[PDB]
Amino acid sequence: GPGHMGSVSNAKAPTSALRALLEHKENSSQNGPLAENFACFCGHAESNALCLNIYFPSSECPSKPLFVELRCNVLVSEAIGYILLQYVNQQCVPPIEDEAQNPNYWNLRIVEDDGELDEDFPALDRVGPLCKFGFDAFALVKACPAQIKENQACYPFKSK
Repeated sequence: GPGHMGSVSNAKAPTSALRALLEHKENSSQNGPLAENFACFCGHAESNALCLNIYFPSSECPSKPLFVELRCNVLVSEAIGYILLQYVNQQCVPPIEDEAQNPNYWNLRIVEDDGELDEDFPALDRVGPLCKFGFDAFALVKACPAQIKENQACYPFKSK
């Protein structure tokens, strides 16, 4: 009650620990339930993963890029795969059609520090690992039937 005034005891305490969390518990981390379905390739447990930033062509807010991690052994497919996780995990950013989930539908394009977009060359994609460049920044480029067939014909998507 307000009558008590103050909420601190004069109990003896040579060493503090109230401010910090007490151990006495195993220190470990667990992957999200949906993370295993998609994030399993996002190197969740791998702290050596590669961070990534995405700048959409329409990115009206270059200050809000996609923040995800990817393994050097998996494929870029994880990049867009997180999109489903991001929608439910943060309940933000308008949703994207699932049928468009297929990484083959969207392509990643390399960009310069100036934010310039290179349409003259594609960026990895389901065809290989993203960290191949070691950079944590990219932009999405249109992958019309022309590019879809090449990437799809090179690395077809697993059914079911």
